[PDB]
Amino acid sequence: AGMGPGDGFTILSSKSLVLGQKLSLTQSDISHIGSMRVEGIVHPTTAEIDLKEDIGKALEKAGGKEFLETVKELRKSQGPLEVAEAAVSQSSGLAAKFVIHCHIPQWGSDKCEEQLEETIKNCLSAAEDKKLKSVAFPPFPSGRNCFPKQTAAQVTLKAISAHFDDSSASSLKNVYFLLFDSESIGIYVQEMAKLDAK
Repeated sequence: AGMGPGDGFTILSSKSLVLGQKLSLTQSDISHIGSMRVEGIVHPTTAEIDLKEDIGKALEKAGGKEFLETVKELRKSQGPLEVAEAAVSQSSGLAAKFVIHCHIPQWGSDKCEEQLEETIKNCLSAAEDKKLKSVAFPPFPSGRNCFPKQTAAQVTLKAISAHFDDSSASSLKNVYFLLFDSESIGIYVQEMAKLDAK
């Protein structure tokens, strides 16, 4: 019995952290981001807050004129985004309430692993600041000389645990990792196995 948060999403494997947050690896149809029953969606992007990759295009297609307008206004009012910075836009055409845009660091840059850790912590901070109960992280960008999958998964899971160890009041109860690639899924499975969970 395959089940998950909205049509297009299936939970593959989950781990429950000591203070009760649930991390769930989720088989995902990114084109169904509009149906996703998760309150916040992370949009990994650049300083310019551009709409590339499956997530950017799915948010663009679901959002319409209202979304293009909200991103344009956010660029004017808060942009450009600094490295590891997160900024929020009210959703258009989604079950989610907000899109959490973040400027992810480039692999090979000075302390990029620590900056990825800060990025993930800033996303969680942006979600909690809207009192969101759940947040979804889409696939990490995979262009030229991008972060190795094992490193990105290790760092993200470390950041998440650390954030929740440092809070006793965060509204977030569920974190989903949206994945569809068999190798990416295996990597998250291997990395989650090492956590203090269930």
